[PDB]
Amino acid sequence: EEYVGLSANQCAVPAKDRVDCGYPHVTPKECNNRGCCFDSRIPGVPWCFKPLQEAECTF
Repeated sequence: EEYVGLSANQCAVPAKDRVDCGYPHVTPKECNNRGCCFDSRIPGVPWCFKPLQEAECTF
């Protein structure tokens, strides 16, 4: 209800919540350019993953 991704909010997953966008040439710009979120923190997880299901209920 604002849309203004300035940080890695959308891409602020613990890695254990990655939906894996599934991309070949994923990068900190290309993966986020193709249409999704990128990450290189850990390979184990899907470097390129969907944007955390931004939500707010309580705490």
